[PDB]
Amino acid sequence: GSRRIFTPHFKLQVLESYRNDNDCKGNQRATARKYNIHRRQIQKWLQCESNLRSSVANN
DNA sequence: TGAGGCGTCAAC
DNA sequence: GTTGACGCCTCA
Repeated sequence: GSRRIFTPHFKLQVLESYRNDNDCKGNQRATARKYNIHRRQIQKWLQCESNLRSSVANN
């Protein structure tokens, strides 16, 4: 239904939290819940997180 | 019973 | 055309 405006920094913020936040680190549902987003997007961004990095032009 | 992975469609 | 949103199957 929706397509909100997701920034790579946010995506990477999700992914970064997802990867280090003691609250979601290692879990996709928890990060999506904490960030109030879908858990398919974390998984999908992962399918291109490397691309997210070059997209934000940092790290 | 609860968590992780992939595909297709409409809006961006 | 690609990305945000949604479901079914399998493992411990």
